Amino acid sequence: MKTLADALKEFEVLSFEIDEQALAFDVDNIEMVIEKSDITPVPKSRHFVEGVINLRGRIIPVVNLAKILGISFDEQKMKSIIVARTKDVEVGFLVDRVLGVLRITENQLDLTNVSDKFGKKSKGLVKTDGRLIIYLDIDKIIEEITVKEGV
Repeated sequence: MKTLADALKEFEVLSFEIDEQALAFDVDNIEMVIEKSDITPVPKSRHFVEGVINLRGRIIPVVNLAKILGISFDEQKMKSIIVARTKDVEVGFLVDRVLGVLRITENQLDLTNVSDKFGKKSKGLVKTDGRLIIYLDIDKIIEEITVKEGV
């Protein structure tokens, strides 16, 4: 651990492909990517949560942030799944092909995180090396995961 902390130009993150455009989640919260499909089909009940799974005496809910957010995504090339711990919530997001480690630059954060690049349902839009990508620290997306109920 650096501890001293300094500079905030580049940043490591979790990333996957999303209908031609790239997408990344603050690898800090993101635990690891898991390969699976058609999770918890009969136990349906809600709507957002596509599935769930029991493990280590704790069930985790898998949803599609790309759905909560929107993006080009539309369950077209979806295949891989992602896990993320959030305020005692082991959340999950299914994607197409997750590249994993990503060299995302984050000019957003500096004083205490601030950017409306795509703060419609997350932190915001990301861009690097003349390439388009979506980025989020699962903060607003998770917040909605819990308070989803409302209509």
